[PDB]
Amino acid sequence: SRDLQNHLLFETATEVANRVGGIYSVLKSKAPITVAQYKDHYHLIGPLNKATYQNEVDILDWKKPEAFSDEMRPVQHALQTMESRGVHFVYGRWLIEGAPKVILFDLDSVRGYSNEWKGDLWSLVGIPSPENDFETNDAILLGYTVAWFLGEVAHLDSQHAIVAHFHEWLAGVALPLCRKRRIDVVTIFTTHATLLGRYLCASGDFYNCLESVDVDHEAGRFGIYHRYCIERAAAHSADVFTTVSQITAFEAEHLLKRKPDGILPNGLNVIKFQLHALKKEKINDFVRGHFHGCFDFDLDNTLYFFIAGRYEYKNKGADMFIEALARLNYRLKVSGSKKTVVAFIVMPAKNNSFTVEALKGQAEVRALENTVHEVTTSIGKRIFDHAIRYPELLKSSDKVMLKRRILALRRPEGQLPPIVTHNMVDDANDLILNKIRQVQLFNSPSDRVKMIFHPEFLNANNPILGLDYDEFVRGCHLGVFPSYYEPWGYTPAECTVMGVPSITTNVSGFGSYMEDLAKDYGIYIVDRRFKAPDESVEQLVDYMEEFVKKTAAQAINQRNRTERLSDLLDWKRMGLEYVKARQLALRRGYPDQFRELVGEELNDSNMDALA
Amino acid sequence: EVTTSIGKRIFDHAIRYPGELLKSSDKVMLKRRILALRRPEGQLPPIVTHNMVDDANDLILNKIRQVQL
Amino acid sequence: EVTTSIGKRIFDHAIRYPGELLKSSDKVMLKRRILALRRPEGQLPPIVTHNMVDDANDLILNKIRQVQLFNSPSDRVKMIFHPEFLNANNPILGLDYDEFVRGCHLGVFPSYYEPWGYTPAECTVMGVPSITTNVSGFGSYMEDL
Ligand SMILES: OC[C@H]1O[C@H](O[C@H]2[C@H](O)[C@@H](O)[C@@H](O[C@H]3[C@H](O)[C@@H](O)[C@@H](O[C@H]4[C@H](O)[C@@H](O)[C@@H](O)O[C@@H]4CO)O[C@@H]3CO)O[C@@H]2CO)[C@H](O)[C@@H](O)[C@@H]1O
Ligand SMILES: OC[C@H]1O[C@H](O[C@H]2[C@H](O)[C@@H](O)[C@@H](O[C@H]3[C@H](O)[C@@H](O)[C@@H](O[C@H]4[C@H](O)[C@@H](O)[C@@H](O)O[C@@H]4CO)O[C@@H]3CO)O[C@@H]2CO)[C@H](O)[C@@H](O)[C@@H]1O
Repeated sequence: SRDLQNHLLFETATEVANRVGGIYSVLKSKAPITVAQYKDHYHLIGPLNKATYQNEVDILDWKKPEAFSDEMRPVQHALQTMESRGVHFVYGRWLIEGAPKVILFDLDSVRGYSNEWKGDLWSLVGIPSPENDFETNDAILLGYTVAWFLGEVAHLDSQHAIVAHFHEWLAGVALPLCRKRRIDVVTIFTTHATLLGRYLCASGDFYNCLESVDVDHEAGRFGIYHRYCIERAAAHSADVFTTVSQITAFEAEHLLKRKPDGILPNGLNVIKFQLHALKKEKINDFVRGHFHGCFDFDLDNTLYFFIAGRYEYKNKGADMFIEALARLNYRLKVSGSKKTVVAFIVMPAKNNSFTVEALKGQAEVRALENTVHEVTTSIGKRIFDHAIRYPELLKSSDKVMLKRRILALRRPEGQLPPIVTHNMVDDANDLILNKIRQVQLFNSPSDRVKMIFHPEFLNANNPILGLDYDEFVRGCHLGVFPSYYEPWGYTPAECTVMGVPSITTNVSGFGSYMEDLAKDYGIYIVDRRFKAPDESVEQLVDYMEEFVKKTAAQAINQRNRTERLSDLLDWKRMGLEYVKARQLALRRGYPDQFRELVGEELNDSNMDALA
Repeated sequence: EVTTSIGKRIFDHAIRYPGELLKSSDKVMLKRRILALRRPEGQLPPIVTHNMVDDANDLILNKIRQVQL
Repeated sequence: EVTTSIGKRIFDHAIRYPGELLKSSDKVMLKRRILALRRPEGQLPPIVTHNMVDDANDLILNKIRQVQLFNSPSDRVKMIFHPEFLNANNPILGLDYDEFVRGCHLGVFPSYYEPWGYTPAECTVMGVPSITTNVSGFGSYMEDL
């Protein structure tokens, strides 16, 4: 009979101290708020990565009597048992804000027990396991080791109730074992996507006919069956099953055959972020160097649109984006509009650094600034010296350098401002370039929406666009993330957090979530679940157009409105959902003792049901 | 202020490609600041910067008075 | 960041009147930034900064390979090859040529054929000690003063 009020927390994931996924970010940014609650009762467990762990972990000596409070002693004895038997790990602090404690199992040290295990898995959960699949071998090694570790703790610790949270299938194998071996931990499984989900949306339809596919057959079709099984197995053996977003919980329910008990939306460390004019000026400098020799539009009357993130052409809706811009370009010409949209695509691709062309633009426009500056301070000296001595200001010397620097801006006749800043390592086959070719946005003066593809991360130290992403983002006016497959979507959310209006969609997790909290707040939500592809694109252009019109006041209102939506996404608020999930795990594990702590039988069908 | 105004104008021109650069607005305020430097006729730049609490007796002033610098 | 945090704390204390000044928060991020500087064991600081489009054949690299100046700690002169013009706007050496030259201590221009050698000459005009030769034009010229 253990203590529910004073329990342990073990969070397991392949990403604990190695950025191999976006979960690394979730766990790292959730640390401070859970370490605040659990202090040293909380551990992250994960596979030791021998290449990186040394840069991220404050390696600790776990044997010193001091390394553990007396009550937390059981974990320490637990770990020794484990090393006795030949399992090698690293105990330490993960050097991130919050400095949570970490247990990093060495998958080589246990690789022997491999076969005994691929087998013991099949004979308690009929999960297959070919030997050519390293990720699943690694996922099985990890699974057995952690269940082991948790077994021990469950054994030696008898004061604390023990909850153990697993993220994503690669850390799922422990989950069946725990249920099978009646181990006295309460489990939770969070999936941040599904395998079928991803693989199905990797060609070019889903959200409609997803509720009618033969999962067993489709998994087979991708050579994914065993992985699929691990993912399902984990989803059913958990005491609480969850996903990051409403939309994913829909795909989960029908693809893994269990309706999630709840949603665990990803929050951020809002302080970590919290200017527009100041940063918009750096983007102005870039635009001038890029359209040098044919700068025919008013920056005071131009708007910066952007899309960013992993280069996933279809899934991130890079296609919808470019298309909609072509259609926004027509609408803008026909409407005879006075405004200009410069639209950046910041998505990294195989490249050979900056194009000689783009580098020149910036350098010549920099020499102009330099020369103008030198010339104006001269006038300064001369006007002043005149006024003080009391009783054409340009000498010819200055005229000459001025003239030279303006001549250098002239660009080859008929040559247009490039649609790309880098040397593409595949100009022929690149999905983005080809799409912007198909629609002929080539940056001619008639064209009211201009196009800039920047196939590389933004660093402030670049010759071209001297911004850090966080700087660039604030400098902009609207972020546009028309995603088709996107379980959460950090880039939209973080865009919002920095107080920049943004378009998402309702098949995005962050979209779906936002949809329950309209457009006045800086969040537009295109419908991809219900409207047809074309109606969708058109809705996008409607949103874009509407935004182009916004007057000074209409925009500066919206901006202030989104900047206040900010505090809704901090873990301080979102983290209460983890609490709902963990508690539900207790209520289901110790139904009787829970009634004693609460004062009745609260409902246990979902997390919202409880609270 | 006036010169940086000029700067903006020279740069904007240049960056756009394809004689009084001082507008009237700027000539007015220049002319005003120049006139406010005029000193009352026959007034010379003082030999001292402070109010002397004993102007007449002071050794230093009186000596430079005596040499009429 | 960490030091200005310290400043604020020392000042606030003082102004209020009437030992670890680094909180844990600040020790974590310091410790992380120090570890990210660790280099893969036995890795030495490269002799070249760029990707060579012909690494094997290059005369310069091959010569410094032949003299085995590989930047190991024992070595008392280090070797840095920068096969590109210097530009103030670079991620690596953020200097215009003229800046970089001024910041150095001694220019070395051991020319064999060189009817003038503007490079040494302009090195000297920026006030920097320099080694030329007597088969350099600028050298020869200097030798007569
Ligand atoms: O469930 C009832 C039992 O619960 C308590 O037992 C403890 C054991 O005393 C511990 O020894 C340990 O069991 C571990 C085991 O040590 C570990 O090696 C691993 O064993 C797996 C094996 O790796 C796998 O290949 C296969 O053969 O299955 C084995 C387990 O059957 O994992 C075990 C489970 O964690 O921890 C448990 C935790 O419950 C209680 O003390 C017992 O009396 C009781 O019967
Ligand atoms: O306006 C004059 C010209 O108009 C037409 O040229 C168009 C091309 O047809 C368009 O395809 C496009 O060209 C792009 C090109 O598509 C794009 O890949 C990129 O080229 C980069 C290259 O990726 C990079 O690796 C490196 O080599 O630098 C190149 C740029 O210097 O950007 C091009 C320019 O936007 O747009 C041009 C016009 O600008 C017509 O075909 C031409 O004959 C005519 O001169």
